[PDB]
Amino acid sequence: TDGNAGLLAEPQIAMFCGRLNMHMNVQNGKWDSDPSGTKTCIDTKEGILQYCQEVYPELQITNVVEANQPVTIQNWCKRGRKQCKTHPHFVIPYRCLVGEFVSDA
Repeated sequence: TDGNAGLLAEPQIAMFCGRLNMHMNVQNGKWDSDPSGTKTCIDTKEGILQYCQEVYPELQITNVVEANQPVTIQNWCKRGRKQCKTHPHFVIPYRCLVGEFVSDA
């Protein structure tokens, strides 16, 4: 039965102003557009953390950081996940960092 956790992609978000935010589909490794069909680029770190939590509600995301590598992404969409174009844009995505909760006195 021996495992391969690496078959799951890392949770991350990517932004390009003028288009809906993208995020990594953990299960299939593809970049998908915004689940609500409405969210566009975010200009605060706190907003990006909130967005990670919205897209990955069960992952215990507690922090975010820019990824090491720039990434090319196709299929950016407008509101409603409409007028999706194959035109590529490269951006630096943000990794959604899973937190390990511990107890305090």
